[PDB]
Amino acid sequence: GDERFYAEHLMPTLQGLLDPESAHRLAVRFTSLGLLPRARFQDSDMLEVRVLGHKFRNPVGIAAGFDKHGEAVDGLYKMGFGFVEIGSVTPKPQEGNPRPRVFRLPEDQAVINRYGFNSHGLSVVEHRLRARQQKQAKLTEDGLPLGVNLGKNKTSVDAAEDYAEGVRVLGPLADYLVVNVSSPNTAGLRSLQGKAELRRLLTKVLQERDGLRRVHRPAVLVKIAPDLTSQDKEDIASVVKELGIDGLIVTNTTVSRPAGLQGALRSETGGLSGKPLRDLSTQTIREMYALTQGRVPIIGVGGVSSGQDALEKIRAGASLVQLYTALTFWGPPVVGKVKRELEALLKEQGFGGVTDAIGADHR
Ligand SMILES: COc1cccc(-c2c(F)cc(-n3nnc4c3C(=O)c3ccccc3C4=O)cc2F)c1
Ligand SMILES: Cc1cc2nc3c(=O)[nH]c(=O)nc-3n(C[C@H](O)[C@H](O)[C@H](O)COP(=O)(O)O)c2cc1C
Ligand SMILES: CCCCCCCCCCCC[N+](C)(C)[O-]
Ligand SMILES: O=C(O)c1cc(=O)[nH]c(=O)[nH]1
Repeated sequence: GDERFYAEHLMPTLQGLLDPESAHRLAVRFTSLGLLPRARFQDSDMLEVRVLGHKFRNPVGIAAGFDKHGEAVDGLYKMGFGFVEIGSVTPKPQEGNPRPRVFRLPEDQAVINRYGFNSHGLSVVEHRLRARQQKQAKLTEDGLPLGVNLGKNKTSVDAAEDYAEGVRVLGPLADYLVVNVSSPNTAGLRSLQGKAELRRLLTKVLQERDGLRRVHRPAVLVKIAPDLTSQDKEDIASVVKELGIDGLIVTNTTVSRPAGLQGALRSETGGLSGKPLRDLSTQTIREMYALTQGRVPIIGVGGVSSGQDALEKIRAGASLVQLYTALTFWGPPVVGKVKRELEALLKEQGFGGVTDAIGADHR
C-alpha cells in the first residue's frame, strides 16, 4: 500500500519538484519531526543480531551521509532502522563543495555526490547528542545502537589528529565509531588506506579509544572504498587483524563508472551510489570476509533496496547492512520492505535467523 504509493507517486513527484540537495534537506527535516508513516512491521526474533558488543533488533541500518549532523536520529529509528550511523563529522565546521554537488541518475537508480564533508563540526554534534544521551542509552539497551562516522577537515595538516579529536569528542557518545578513509571527495583522503600510514593512523585512533572510560568506550570500524586494488585489500585485512580493529564497513561510493550507465549526469565528478554499486560492494564484502577469515564483523553497504540485496551481502559475509540511496527512489517504506523480504528469504533458504546466514556462501 504505502510502498507502491511512495514508489510510484510521492517520490517521483518530489523529485520532479526539488533538486536532490533540497529534497535531502526536506527529508531530514520531515524525519527529524517524526512526519513519517510509523513503520507497522514488527521485527521478529530471527532478524536479531549480536555483534560489536551490542544487540541489533534488526540488521538494516541507515548509512552515513543521510544524517550528517545528528539531527534526525530518533526519526530514523521510527522509520524502522535497526541502527543509525550519523556523519561524517569533521573537527571544525566546514561548508563542503560548491553547489550543485549531488545528482540523480534515475535510469540507473543511482546518485552521484561530491558534498565534500559539509559538516556542522564536532562541537555542535557533541551537544546535539548530549541532549539525548540517556534516551540513546535506553535505545541501545533495547537493541537500537548508534554509530558515529568521523571525517577530517579539508585544510587539515595531520589526518590522524583529526580522527583522534573525533574519537575524544564523540567516542563517549557512540556505540561504534567509523574511520572513514574512503570518501572520494576529499583530496588525499583515500591514500590513508595504504598500509604504512593506515597502521600509524589506526594505532593512534585505537590508543585514543582505549583511553576512554569503559562505559564510554566504542567499537572502532574502518570504512573502505569499493575501488581498492587487490594489494590494498590484502594490506587493510592484515592491519585490521594486527591491530584488533573491531569491524569493517564495506563499502563507500565508487569513483568508477561501470559500463552501461544511462543517466545524463553519469560523467559528473563524485562518488556513485545505488544499484550500479551493488555487486561491486558485495564482492568487496566477499573478499574482505575471506581475507579476515570471517573473524572481523562486516557492515555491508551499497545498492541495497530489497531483501535479496540484503541477504546476498549477509551470505557474502556481512553481519549487518546499511542503505541510503534506496530511500531517494523508494522513500521510507523501503525499510519495512527490505526487512519483510529478508525474513521471508531466510525462511525459504532454511536459515533459523540472520546469524545463521552470515558468511554462508563461504561454507
Ligand atoms: C512525507 O514522506 C517522507 C518522509 C520522510 C522522508 C521523505 C523523503 C525521502 F526519504 C527522500 C527524498 N528524496 N527525494 N529525492 C532525493 C531524496 C533524498 O533524500 C536524497 C538524499 C541524498 C541525496 C539525494 C537525494 C534525492 O535525490 C525526499 C523525501 F521527502 C518523505
Ligand atoms: C549523498 C550521499 C552522501 C554521503 N555521505 C557520506 C559520508 O559523509 N560519510 C560516509 O562514510 N559515507 C557517505 N556516503 C556513502 C554511504 O554511506 C554509502 O556507503 C553509499 O552511498 C552506498 O550505499 P547506498 O548505495 O545504499 O547509497 C554518502 C552517500 C551519499 C549518496
Ligand atoms: C557488474 C557491474 C555493472 C555495474 C552495475 C550494474 C547495475 C545492475 C542493474 C540493476 C539496476 C536496475 N535499475 C533500475 C537501477 O536500473
Ligand atoms: O561528503 C561527501 O562528499 C561524501 C563522503 C563519503 O564518505 N562518501 C561519499 O559518497 N560522499
